[PDB]
Amino acid sequence: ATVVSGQKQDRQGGERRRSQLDRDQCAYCKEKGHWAKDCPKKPRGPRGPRPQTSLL
RNA sequence: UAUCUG
Ligand SMILES: [Zn+2]
Repeated sequence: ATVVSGQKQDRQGGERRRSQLDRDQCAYCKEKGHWAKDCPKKPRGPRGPRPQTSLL
């Protein structure tokens, strides 16, 4: 078998403004001062283990 | 009630 806990959802997403994403803001928490790559909320990356080498 | 799109 294979399951973690029910759940049965999935979505990519489209239309979605990038707010006032400042050149010195965070595109993760939405903070200002640190970058997403420097987001203090980021535990460890990369995130999303998807072995799909077909897109380029 | 699962945020790196810059
Ligand atoms: Zn952040």
